[PDB]
Amino acid sequence: KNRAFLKWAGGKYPLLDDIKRHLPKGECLVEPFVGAGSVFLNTDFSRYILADINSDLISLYNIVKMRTDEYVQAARELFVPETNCAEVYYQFREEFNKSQDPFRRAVLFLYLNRYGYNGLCRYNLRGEFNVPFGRYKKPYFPEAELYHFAEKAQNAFFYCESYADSMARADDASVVYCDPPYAPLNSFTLEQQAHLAEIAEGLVERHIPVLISNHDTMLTREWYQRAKLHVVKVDELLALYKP
Ligand SMILES: Nc1ncnc2c1ncn2[C@@H]1O[C@H](CSCC[C@H](N)C(=O)O)[C@@H](O)[C@H]1O
Repeated sequence: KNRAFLKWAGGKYPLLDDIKRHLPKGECLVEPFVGAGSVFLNTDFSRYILADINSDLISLYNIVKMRTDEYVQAARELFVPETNCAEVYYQFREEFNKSQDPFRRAVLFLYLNRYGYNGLCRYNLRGEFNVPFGRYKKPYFPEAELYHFAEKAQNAFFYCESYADSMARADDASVVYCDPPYAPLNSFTLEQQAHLAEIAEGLVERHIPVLISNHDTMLTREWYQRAKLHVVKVDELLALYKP
């Protein structure tokens, strides 16, 4: 398995094998909620369309893809011993929330991901990144994973859009994998949870396959009723809409 250079909520690898197991074959793979990229990094599709509502995440990715070397250097500089204390963490966080330069924010973003509390990515109502210091003993600088990501991203495209817009890019050779925010065991609402299933129902009729991942609850079985369901031992459900 290829680790993702970022720390993202949930953890896709913790189910990775079973996903490749029901993931239809095809030319292009479409991930409406790319996330940390666990699925992307661990598959061999010809092309990739990766999207996410988080702008900071996509900016980062496009940069890692286009300016891999330049980045890795600037990034590496922040993982020295001189920056491993709350004192600095809150300084870099502030520099980030105030920055207007895409590149500088992409660098700080990684540092925040690694030195921040539980590697969370959260913002307050003002739109500022508001995660606290994680007090980690020795943060790991993902240099190996950055490059691997960068190399594989050469056959990928990153978009910053909602799930509906990205899934609307899938063609006959495309195959859709959806990893939306987990169901109840702004924010991703129940109304949208259903809208996604509704869209899946739509694509599958155009003969475009779609695989959805989510908890296994009364609500998920309800939304994904029109799909071959397979439980994975709260549990984990995989919904497959096969043409
Ligand atoms: N409307 C929307 N369209 C596309 N991506 C969205 C979205 N709402 C949230 N996201 C994105 O969805 C991604 C989910 S990441 C994977 C999450 C996981 N299985 C969990 O539930 O914890 C995040 O990266 C987030 O930025």
